[PDB]
Amino acid sequence: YNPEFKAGQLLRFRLRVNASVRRHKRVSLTWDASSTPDQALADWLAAKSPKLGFTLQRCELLQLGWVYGRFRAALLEGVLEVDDPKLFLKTLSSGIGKAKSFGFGLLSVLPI
RNA sequence: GUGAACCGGAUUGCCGUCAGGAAAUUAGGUGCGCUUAGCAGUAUUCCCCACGCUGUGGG
Repeated sequence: YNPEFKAGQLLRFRLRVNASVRRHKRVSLTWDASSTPDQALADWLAAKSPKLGFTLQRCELLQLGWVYGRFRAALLEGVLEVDDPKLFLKTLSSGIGKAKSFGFGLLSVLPI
């Protein structure tokens, strides 16, 4: 597999995220009663997307659940736009979160 | 080293010719497995390390 992508190229991506935050232990992401889980997850992913190297355009939640062995798993799909071709390759094949040993960090990018 | 010491029951042999267990039998009559439940709209994720007073890294 040799992924080559140019700057400013639209792609179709599927990614299962690990909503993990640290407080005063590691706890799952929690939203407010006036907001939907999809909005909170989209905002949380867009917060880290600058450092990752891609720009979110649209994203909807598909499967919000847990993975035992206890971890929190959320499956988000949509349309993303690559910012630069340098940081995107580093982000790929490395992970976008924690618990990478249980198959939580993985991207599948498709040309559109 | 004792009424003891020295000391072989040994050689020779086919149980062989013959035989239908056979004619006759239904195991049949009786039965609800039935009352019950989001793999998901959350308020601590089991343990370890570094960096701050939440963001990265491993299982």
